[PDB]
Amino acid sequence: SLKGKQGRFRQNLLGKRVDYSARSVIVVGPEMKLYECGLPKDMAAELYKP
DNA sequence: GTCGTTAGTTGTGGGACTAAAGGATATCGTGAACCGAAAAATTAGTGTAACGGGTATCCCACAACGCTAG
Repeated sequence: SLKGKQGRFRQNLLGKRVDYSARSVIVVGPEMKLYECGLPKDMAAELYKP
């Protein structure tokens, strides 16, 4: 249980699944700024819920 | 001639092998018979109505005047 990629150290201590996280496909926004990103409304509403 | 030593194999054993998503499975073979355990179902037995004063509360209606004479 303590050994390997799926072991405790490398699966639950050195890297963790986290809250306030999301995932989606990426499209290109050419009219945006270098420090900007476009978040979908549902993703932002779920992430910023508190 | 014989015994311990050193280095170079040689065979054998233990330990590594991106990151992201997802994530459904199927799983044989049979020997008997009696006793004990507890969990469940079935059966057997008892019953009020108004009254006296006296007084606590409720709803429900009404009152809570005006004038004259000795």
